[PDB]
Amino acid sequence: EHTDVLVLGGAGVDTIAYVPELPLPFQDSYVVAAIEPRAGQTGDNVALGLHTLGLRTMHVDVLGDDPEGDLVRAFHTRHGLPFAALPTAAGTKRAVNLVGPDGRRLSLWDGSREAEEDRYPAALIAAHTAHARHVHVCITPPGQHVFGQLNDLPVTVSTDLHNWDGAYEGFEVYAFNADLVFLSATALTDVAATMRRVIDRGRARLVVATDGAHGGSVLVRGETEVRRYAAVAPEAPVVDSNGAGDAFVSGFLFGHLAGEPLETCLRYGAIAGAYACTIPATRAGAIDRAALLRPA
Amino acid sequence: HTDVLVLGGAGVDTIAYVPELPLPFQDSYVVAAIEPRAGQTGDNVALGLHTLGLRTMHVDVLGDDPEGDLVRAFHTRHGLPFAALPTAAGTKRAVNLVGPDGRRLSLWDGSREAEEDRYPAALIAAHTAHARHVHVCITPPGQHVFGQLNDLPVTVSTDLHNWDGAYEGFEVYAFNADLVFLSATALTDVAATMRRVIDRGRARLVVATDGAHGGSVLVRGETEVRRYAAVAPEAPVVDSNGAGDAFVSGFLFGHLAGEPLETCLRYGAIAGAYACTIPATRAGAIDRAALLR
Ligand SMILES: C[C@H]1O[C@H](O[C@H]2[C@H](O)[C@@H](O)[C@@H](O[C@H]3[C@H](O)[C@@H](O)[C@@H](O)O[C@@H]3CO)O[C@@H]2CO)[C@H](O)[C@@H](O)[C@@H]1N[C@H]1C=C(CO)[C@@H](O)[C@H](O)[C@H]1O
Ligand SMILES: C[C@H]1O[C@H](O[C@H]2[C@H](O)[C@@H](O)[C@@H](O[C@H]3[C@H](O)[C@@H](O)[C@@H](O)O[C@@H]3CO)O[C@@H]2CO)[C@H](O)[C@@H](O)[C@@H]1N[C@H]1C=C(CO)[C@@H](O)[C@H](O)[C@H]1O
Ligand SMILES: Nc1ncnc2c1ncn2[C@@H]1O[C@H](COP(=O)(O)OP(=O)(O)NP(=O)(O)O)[C@@H](O)[C@H]1O
Ligand SMILES: Nc1ncnc2c1ncn2[C@@H]1O[C@H](COP(=O)(O)OP(=O)(O)NP(=O)(O)O)[C@@H](O)[C@H]1O
Ligand SMILES: [Mn+2]
Ligand SMILES: [Mn+2]
Ligand code: NA
Ligand code: NA
Repeated sequence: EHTDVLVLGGAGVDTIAYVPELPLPFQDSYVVAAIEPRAGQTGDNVALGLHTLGLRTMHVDVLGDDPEGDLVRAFHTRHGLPFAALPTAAGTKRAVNLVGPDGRRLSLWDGSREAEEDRYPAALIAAHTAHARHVHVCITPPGQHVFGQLNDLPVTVSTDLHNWDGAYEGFEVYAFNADLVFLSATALTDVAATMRRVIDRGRARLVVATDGAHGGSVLVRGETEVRRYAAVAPEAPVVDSNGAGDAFVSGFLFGHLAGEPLETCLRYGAIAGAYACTIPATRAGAIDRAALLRPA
Repeated sequence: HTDVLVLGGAGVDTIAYVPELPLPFQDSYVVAAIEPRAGQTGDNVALGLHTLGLRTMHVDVLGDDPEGDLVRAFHTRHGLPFAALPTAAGTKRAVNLVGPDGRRLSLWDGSREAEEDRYPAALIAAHTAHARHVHVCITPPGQHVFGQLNDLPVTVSTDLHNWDGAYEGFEVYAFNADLVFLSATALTDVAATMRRVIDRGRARLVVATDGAHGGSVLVRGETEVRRYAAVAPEAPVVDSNGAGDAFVSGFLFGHLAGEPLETCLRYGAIAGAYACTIPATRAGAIDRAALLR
């Protein structure tokens, strides 16, 4: 009856423009397809994905009194996602993304959408974790202040560092206080080294470094060699690779909370990620339980 | 009341400031504030003419959009008389990448058109009764309005923007306007395109802007194209979006005031230079005082 998985942060709005190619050669203007601001940033996708897979999720994030804020509220209402909007003077998180015909995405992340005085109230975290098994913390503020509290709780914690430097100190509090750490490998100087470093802090059981259509790589606590997983071919054209890594997290966690072995969890993630690559910005979509369990 | 009737061009730009154009491929950049704003070609011309002290009226189709909200708020805030016609296609919109030098890569939404849309003749006739001039933006249903305008006692201007000089859809605008403005960025043969507007159309003069290099003008009855020089902005160049529209505003302010061609060209250059100094975080147009000295 209560929250099974608490999702912290990551609520926002992407404005997608489909472009002929990336990098886009300079002109005064291109005529593009329909431009339509939608909710569905990393916190929105992890929530939707987990909920579509049948888990009782709660989603909490700071939210502006914005037209962007309206979109996020409507997103959760539309997909039946339990949601708590916290006030903030900074405004709702935004990005402008350029999507190529191959599904590749160039995100322009608004970095002004932070108020240092924002906090996820301790009582709210406590209320939604009273019977919960897992908390996913998005790397958006004020997520950096929540791990003193979560570390004392009988729940597992996961995070997604996305295109982490491997060096940028800001993501460390996330990377070093999470049992399951996810991240992309596109901005890593040394993938293997970053993965080993996250493990050498003595908290994470595994690290996953995703590599798009190549699948990705994983490192398990106490193991020396990194493992790979294969990407799954989508049953539809790759249109928009936005939310794939979030879909991967959702799929993986579904298997994690169901006691599945690592390889199955990785399989779930890959299938969910491939599905997400086939969804336009014109609709919101997350893979369903039945389809996730369909391949062998 | 009204001096100038502005038709079309009501829309919303979403600006993202980027380190360089063209933008090399990365998964993500961290950029400054992204804040959708009203102020496409029609909104800017209206505000420019209004700021300079002319009596304006702006008419365009508008969607029951969040974008529509921004547009309506814009006209109210700046006190621009405005009449929104309903449309099912939605409010026009673009995503613009703006570099540190003010250069802009616009991403125009070409889906915001409904073929059944029309400017109602009775609304057109009503606002052309006392108007001396009508400016028609090249957005639909603009292409259906020149039959009525042709029989009215008003001068007509238009702005063709980054026209091919070949795309047939703009020809109805280019060939039925007293004053034809356009950008020269996409022109293979600037001079030929200008003369073609003179010969096939009824333009009394044609202006092909060229950004910081000024632009080109061709006058009916003359053989050679003239040049005008750009004026340096008096504040840092931030966002060149709206420069061309400001040029039209400054030019018309003098044109409707019977000022010589050289004076009108100069006003536009100043107005356009000023336009490049306004952020996407503010709406701004040059006033009478700053323009006249
Ligand atoms: C979710 C988001 O995470 C990442 O964004 C982080 C930045 O990369 C960090 O640099 C940091 O931003 C700070 C600035 O660096 C700093 O100058 C200051 O302005 O404060 C900023 C915020 O504290 O932290 C950011 C997160 O808070 C990543 O780069 C970004 O791409 C990620 N968003 C993507 C996710 C999805 C779907 O998964 C899309 O909806 C978005 O469009 C993507 O941009
Ligand atoms: C005002 C706008 O004019 C120009 O846009 C025109 C396109 O260039 C044409 O191709 C045509 O678009 C049609 C498509 O070609 C067609 O495939 C179909 O999708 O229908 C479309 C609409 O009929 O007509 C367009 C005008 O509606 C120009 O390219 C564009 O850049 C101009 N907009 C700029 C104006 C300003 C200055 O303030 C900025 O606000 C905008 O961001 C600029 O993009
Ligand atoms: N083009 C593709 N074809 C097939 N599978 C894909 C493709 N792109 C991604 N995937 C799968 O989805 C996973 C996530 O992709 P990836 O691009 O690495 O995530 P991401 O960049 O973090 N997406 P996001 O949630 O928007 O930050 C990969 O590990 C693959 O399993
Ligand atoms: N950087 C600049 N410095 C000085 N004057 C400028 C600058 N950029 C533009 N101008 C002036 O503004 C005029 C119009 O600029 P231009 O870029 O040609 O119009 P535009 O691109 O169509 N703007 P827009 O309304 O967004 O379509 C030029 O002829 C100059 O007089
Ligand atoms: Mn990611
Ligand atoms: Mn223009
Ligand atoms: Na997608
Ligand atoms: Na500007």
